Amino acid sequence: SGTEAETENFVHPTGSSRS
Repeated sequence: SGTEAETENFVHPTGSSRS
């Protein structure tokens, strides 16, 4: 969804429900 940063999904931001 969108995505702009380096990835915004690895371990911390990983998640679509809440995150």
